[PDB]
Amino acid sequence: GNVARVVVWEWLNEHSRWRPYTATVCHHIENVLKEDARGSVVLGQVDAQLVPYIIDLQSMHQFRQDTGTMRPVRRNFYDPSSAPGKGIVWEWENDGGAWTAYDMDICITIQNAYEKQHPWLDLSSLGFCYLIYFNSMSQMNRQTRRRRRLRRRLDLAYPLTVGSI
Ligand SMILES: Nc1ncnc2c1ncn2[C@@H]1O[C@H](COP(=O)(O)OP(=O)(O)OP(=O)(O)O)[C@@H](O)[C@H]1O
Repeated sequence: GNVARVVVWEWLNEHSRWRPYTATVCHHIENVLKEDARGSVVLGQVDAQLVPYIIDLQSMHQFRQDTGTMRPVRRNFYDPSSAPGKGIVWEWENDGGAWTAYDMDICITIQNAYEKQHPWLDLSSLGFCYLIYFNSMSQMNRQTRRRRRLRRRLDLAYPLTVGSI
């Protein structure tokens, strides 16, 4: 039998959290992997801001060209009914005015709460002292009460592949 699953490539950050690459980058990574299992993904070819980084598919690590520092990467899978299967992305605004995507597990949970018409979502069970309020469209830190704008966009869907069973 065949089952469909959404591919989300993730890289491990300094806070030990798996961060998603954007859908555009994930399609490029999958295309390189389909050509060669031990290839190198030059992320600068698809996103100028990621010009320092290369994904070494042989070792499954992202490395910075100028420093040699390595970060583990993973070809993760999510359900096709989840946000990345359609291209839905939830993002929060930093002090500088830039928008950052939530970690994929949190993005999926926010979208699931939003479509079930829940007024809010407490992320404390996931290990995050924050509340997402949908009527005001803002995130609030539970301990300090600081608010940040949030938004949803319809970007590109992440790659979707078949798993054989
Ligand atoms: N793919 C990526 N997308 C976005 N930010 C990234 C990516 N890879 C790493 N970063 C971030 O870049 C910053 C610097 O880490 P990087 O892996 O580039 O090099 P480094 O050698 O660890 O840097 P340094 O030791 O000088 O801080 C960190 O905040 C890290 O989370």
